Amino acid sequence: CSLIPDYQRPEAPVAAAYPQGQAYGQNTGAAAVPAADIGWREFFRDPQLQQLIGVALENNRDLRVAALNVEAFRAQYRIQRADLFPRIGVDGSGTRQRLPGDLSTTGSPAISSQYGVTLGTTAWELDLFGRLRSLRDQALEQYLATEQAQRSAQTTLVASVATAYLTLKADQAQLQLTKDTLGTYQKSFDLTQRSYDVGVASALDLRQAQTAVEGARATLAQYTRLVAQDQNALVLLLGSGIPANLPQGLGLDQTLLTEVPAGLPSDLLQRRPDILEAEHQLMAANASIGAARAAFFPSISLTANAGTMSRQLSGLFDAGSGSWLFQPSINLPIFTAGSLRASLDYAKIQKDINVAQYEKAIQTAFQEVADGLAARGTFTEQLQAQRDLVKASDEYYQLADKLFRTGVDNYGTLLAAQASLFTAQQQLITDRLNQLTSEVNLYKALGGGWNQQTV
Amino acid sequence: CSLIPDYQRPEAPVAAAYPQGQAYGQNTGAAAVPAADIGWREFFRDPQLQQLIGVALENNRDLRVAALNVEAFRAQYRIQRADLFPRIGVDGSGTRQRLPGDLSTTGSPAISSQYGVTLGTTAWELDLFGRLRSLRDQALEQYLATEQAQRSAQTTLVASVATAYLTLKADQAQLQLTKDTLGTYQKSFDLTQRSYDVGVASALDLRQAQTAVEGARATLAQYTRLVAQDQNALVLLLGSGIPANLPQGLGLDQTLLTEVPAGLPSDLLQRRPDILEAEHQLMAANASIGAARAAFFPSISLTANAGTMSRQLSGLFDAGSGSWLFQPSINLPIFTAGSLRASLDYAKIQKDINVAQYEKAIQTAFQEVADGLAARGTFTEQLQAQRDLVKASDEYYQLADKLFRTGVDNYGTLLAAQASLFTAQQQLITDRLNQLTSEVNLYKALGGGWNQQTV
Amino acid sequence: CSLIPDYQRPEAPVAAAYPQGQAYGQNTGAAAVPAADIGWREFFRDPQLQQLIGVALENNRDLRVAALNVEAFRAQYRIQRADLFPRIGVDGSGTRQRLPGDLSTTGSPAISSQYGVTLGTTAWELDLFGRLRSLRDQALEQYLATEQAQRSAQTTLVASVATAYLTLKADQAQLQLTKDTLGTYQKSFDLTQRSYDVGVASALDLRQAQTAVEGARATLAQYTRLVAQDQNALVLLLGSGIPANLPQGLGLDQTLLTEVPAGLPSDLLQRRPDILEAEHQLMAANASIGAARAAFFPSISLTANAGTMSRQLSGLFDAGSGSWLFQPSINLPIFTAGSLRASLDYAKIQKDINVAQYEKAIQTAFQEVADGLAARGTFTEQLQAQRDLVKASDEYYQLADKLFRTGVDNYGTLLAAQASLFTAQQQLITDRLNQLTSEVNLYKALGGGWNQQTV
Ligand SMILES: CCCCCCCCO[C@@H]1O[C@H](CO)[C@@H](O)[C@H](O)[C@H]1O
Ligand SMILES: CCCCCCCCO[C@@H]1O[C@H](CO)[C@@H](O)[C@H](O)[C@H]1O
Ligand SMILES: CCCCCCCCO[C@@H]1O[C@H](CO)[C@@H](O)[C@H](O)[C@H]1O
Ligand SMILES: CCCCCCCCO[C@@H]1O[C@H](CO)[C@@H](O)[C@H](O)[C@H]1O
Ligand SMILES: CCCCCCCCO[C@@H]1O[C@H](CO)[C@@H](O)[C@H](O)[C@H]1O
Ligand SMILES: CCCCCCCCO[C@@H]1O[C@H](CO)[C@@H](O)[C@H](O)[C@H]1O
Repeated sequence: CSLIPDYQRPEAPVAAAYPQGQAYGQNTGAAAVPAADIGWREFFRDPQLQQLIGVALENNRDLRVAALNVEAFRAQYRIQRADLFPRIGVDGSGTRQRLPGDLSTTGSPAISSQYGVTLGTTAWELDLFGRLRSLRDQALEQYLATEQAQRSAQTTLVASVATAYLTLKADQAQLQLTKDTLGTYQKSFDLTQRSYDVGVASALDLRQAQTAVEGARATLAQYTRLVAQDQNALVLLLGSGIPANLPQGLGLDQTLLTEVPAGLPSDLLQRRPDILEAEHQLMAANASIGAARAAFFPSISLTANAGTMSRQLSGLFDAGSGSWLFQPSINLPIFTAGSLRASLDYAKIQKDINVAQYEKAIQTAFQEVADGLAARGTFTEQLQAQRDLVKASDEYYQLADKLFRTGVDNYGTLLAAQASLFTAQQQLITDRLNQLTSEVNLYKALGGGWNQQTV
Repeated sequence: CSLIPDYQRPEAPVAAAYPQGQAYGQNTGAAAVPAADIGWREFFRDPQLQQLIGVALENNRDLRVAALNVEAFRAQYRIQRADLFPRIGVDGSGTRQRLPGDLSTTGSPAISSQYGVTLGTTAWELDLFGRLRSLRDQALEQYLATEQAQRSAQTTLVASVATAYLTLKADQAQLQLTKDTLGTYQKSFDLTQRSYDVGVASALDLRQAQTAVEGARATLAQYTRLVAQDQNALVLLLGSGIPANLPQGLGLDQTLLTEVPAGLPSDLLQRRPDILEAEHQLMAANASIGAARAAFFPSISLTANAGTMSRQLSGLFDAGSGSWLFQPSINLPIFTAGSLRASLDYAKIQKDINVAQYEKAIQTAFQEVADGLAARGTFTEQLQAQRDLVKASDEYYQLADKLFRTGVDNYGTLLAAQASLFTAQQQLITDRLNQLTSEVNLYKALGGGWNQQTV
Repeated sequence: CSLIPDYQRPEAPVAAAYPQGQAYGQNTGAAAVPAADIGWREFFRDPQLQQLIGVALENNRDLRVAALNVEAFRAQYRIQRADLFPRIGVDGSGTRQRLPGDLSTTGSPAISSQYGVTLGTTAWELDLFGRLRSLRDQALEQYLATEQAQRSAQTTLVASVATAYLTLKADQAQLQLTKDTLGTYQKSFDLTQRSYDVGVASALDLRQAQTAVEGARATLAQYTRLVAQDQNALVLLLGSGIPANLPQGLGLDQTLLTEVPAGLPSDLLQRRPDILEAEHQLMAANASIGAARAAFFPSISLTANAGTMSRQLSGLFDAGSGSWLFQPSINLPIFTAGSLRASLDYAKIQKDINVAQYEKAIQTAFQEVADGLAARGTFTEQLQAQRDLVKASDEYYQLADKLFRTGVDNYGTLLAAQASLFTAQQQLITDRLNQLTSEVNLYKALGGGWNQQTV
């Protein structure tokens, strides 16, 4: 039999729909092709990024450990499943003992002997009330949870590799922008030095140009270091070296991702890996509850063997030395100071803990997807405003430069316009990077890229 | 008996008083009503924040798991306490075996049988030297440590909910400030466009106003996203949806907290939950030391039953088939290659580890409270200086605007004054948020809000 | 015998040499004195920092726990090593039972008794196929891994203490710079107030000076708090109070560290502690594999004792009551539904997990050392550019001040120059701190300071 209680999946303690407001667009509703089914080969349009994600999937050591844990829990489940059948082996027993007079069968001190070679099982637990079967089902649910954990680990690895790639590309763009601005500042400083050496353009302008040049140089060194360290982080995430014949990657100013649907919050209960991991852990706790109650009921043991026995060692395997033993045992606990009841309470408490953790996983998934949706709703406006800011700063800088080539305006306003333009372009690169990272993390939260191609 | 060593609480490896310096006010000394006794209903003056903290206490899943762990460790302690009494059950045993001639009692191959149904205990460990009792005391101290951990978890949850609430309110204030500044910039840009279309006010001023407008727009989008995500984080911390009929909350510019006394560092040894958790873990290690030494002394086992026995199955429960078994056993370890000594060394080492962890908990509490006191000592001056900076920036902006409505000054100085005022107000909001968060974290470090009302 | 497989250290899945590029200098190659052998007494030139690192090594509680874990794992290994030898003890057994007629030797209900006091071993497992020896070797490798973990913990503690010291010193430098700039701003504001009260210098300049003063005041309060909290963090890392008679420390503008060689990436396989920890864990998993396969082969048990036995209690220790028991047992598993095979699969999977974790430790070490090398290659240029920026800002500020003491220029340009100089000096202090922290972390990654003096 089985004393495992019925499993009822708890209600999702989240809102029926994703949040709405000044930062959220209209709820799209139920999705035909959910986010978890959109393969990462189609979500990420950059072919070099796709090849890097493949190299990471095949070489990342953390994902390797996450995949091997599934094998380990499968082996543990197979052990627990084997625990049901009798362990049949060959038992070779010998006994030789001296007994005093009052204990020996002859009345005087005597040396008795007894030898046996038998085949059979010792203390086999007949699982009549489903204790070992409940433990086996618990192990099976823990294995399924480990499999879901491996899927979640793959989604996390894909998201992290994409984030590292985009961060390296953004820092390379920043480094190139700093190169260009430093070259412009150095050209301007050389012209101002030529002017200063012939009495024109006071030291003030020369010192101003020198400050600009040195600031650009420091930023150049900083961004060089950042690019090198981003490459290091990408190599670490890949688990292997960067291939030499990578395809041509797409720039930040291009469409890098396919817009992924949000779906309903109920899609997380069936599509997000860690939620299913928590659910399988809950079902494992349920099976453990079953195993714990199986302890109140009678336990049945069987010791059964057949073979040869003799008083002499020379009498072993002789005709007529055959023997067999059949020993059933039934035990029924009557008084366990509170012990079985406390164990059952512990099992119930563990199931409640898994319920709470499953509910919190649902809530965390909801929060992360809602943050991703807020990012999707606001980053378009923020990037458009930053585009317009960079454009207007460029127009202002061009007007100041045209009013400076004519004696109209001075050098300080021109340098201020240059600095504002540089900072605006930096912030534009940063906002692009943040938008892309937010979309990648939303893709990971909705279901990730467990599938390579769209199913 | 009991071989558990005496417990002596280690001296607090911290200073007798909290640090003093340019950032710390005068030490208040011993507090009449300590910080841990001040309820969170009285520490937090915002009624909406109080209702949110209540909803979080009743719905947060992490606190639910922390409370269920106390139940689980209570069940484990009850199991260990039950382990002391004999496990009395009904044993039904059967035996049927064929023996060869030289081993059977008849001289020829014979099939012997034996059946019994008895009531009693098997291998009951008479806890004469306090091994099981020491294990039970270890389980009890671990349960008390779990209870202290639940209290610490509640304090952490209260602090986190308050921090999320204050962060959401501060970002909403930032969003409103950005709305106002963007409206001002748009009005100014429209006036400058009207002027530019009639020959007055050169393109330079128009491009300047456009840059200001676009920057304000980007900041607006950013703060909208931040407010949405802060609401998401608050909802996650609550474990439930935000109620609709919440009371009227207080603004950041109002008195939100009651100033909490610092007390002496010795108050942490009796009022902070995680320190008591570490202390209970240490006492559990002490009881484990007792259980480990109980192994060198003689162990006593008892197998005692009474019931019916027979050679035939039909002879069971017949008159005259009564039987009883009394089997005492005493074992004394003589030679254990180093095994018992190494186990005792392991127990002593575990107690030393718990001592070190208790001392480090004390030190961490001291460091956190000292950081909170430095924040209390410096944030008043910083906020006053920021108030005066915002005031002087407003005066400068008004003077520039009055010198711009008259042809006196130009547009660039006015826009620079506006930008400085906006940044000063942003920094004022940020400093208010940081002061409030520091005070909340100091309240959590001193003892938290385990009590709802002041005891 | 021993069924443990051969151990082959996996190839390092990292590049043969450290990365090269615009941020990396030329690879130095194999180092005569590797980084791990350079003692921290010689790496850190600040004598006060050396004394603080010593106080931390002697008083930090985390390092104390890391050292006690080595003792605990040594005790566990000693237990596993003791498990090989027979446990010889004194067994005192008594038996008194009533048997019915059909089971007693007299044909009628009879009370039989039997007492014995013997010395010997019970169920001693003759480790013929190396199961207990494999478990002992696994425990030994886990102990060696714990020792390597203690070494890694010491390196981490040294790096953290150095980082805290340098951060406190940098924030103190920032606080002094803010003091000086605030004093200058207050002097200028007092002069501007004197001027304004006599009709000279319009309110605009007065409000400008007031804004500067208030900003400097707020920054002063902030840096005071930061210095106090850095001192708190240093005290926490030390595990004890700061000594009063510390030696004279060196300033940030001095040479604080000795340039440490990078060596080859192959040096990490023999010099970095956590990599050796992972390797010892892998060898422990190998020994566990050996123990798991030892289960397929015959197990041998021995129950052997000698002492006195009698039917009466008065017959104990009487002449002629001597007795001895020799009971060998041999078991050979024949049918284990998949159980032994699944356990062996689990052992192999655990060894593969340890292989993957060892490889990932190697990769992480490579990434951290490469980041340190990029920092070493770029921070010199960045600090030189920041030096030149501070110098040019000082020259520009002096020119503006000389053009302001003469009626030439106004107050706004002078204040802007002052603000730029202050920010440049702040960034210089920050860049110095970051360079020093990067070099300290590179020293920790290459091998740390496990040795006090250079070996
Ligand atoms: C011979 C049958 C004796 C059964 C005695 C059961 C003693 C009470 O044990 C009960 O067993 C249940 C399992 O079905 C548990 O779920 C209950 O919580 C527990 O109280
Ligand atoms: C020789 C002892 C005979 C059995 C008497 C043991 C009585 C133990 O009493 C036990 O106390 C616990 C709480 O204290 C309860 O939870 C248990 O239900 C109860 O059995
Ligand atoms: C019959 C009594 C025999 C007792 C032999 C004890 C062997 C030495 O064992 C001792 O036991 C102590 C427990 O009291 C431990 O605390 C000691 O550290 C341990 O060395
Ligand atoms: C058949 C074996 C008879 C017993 C002899 C076993 C001797 C084991 O010697 C053991 O070595 C350990 C360290 O090596 C010590 O810590 C133990 O105190 C010591 O008993
Ligand atoms: C009496 C000897 C019987 C040995 C039967 C071994 C059954 C197969 O067991 C084998 O044992 C090996 C250990 O050497 C393992 O490494 C193998 O993977 C396992 O398949
Ligand atoms: C009374 C039962 C007699 C023994 C028959 C038990 C048959 C169990 O079959 C087992 O199934 C497993 C997978 O399902 C396999 O891995 C095992 O190799 C196999 O032994």
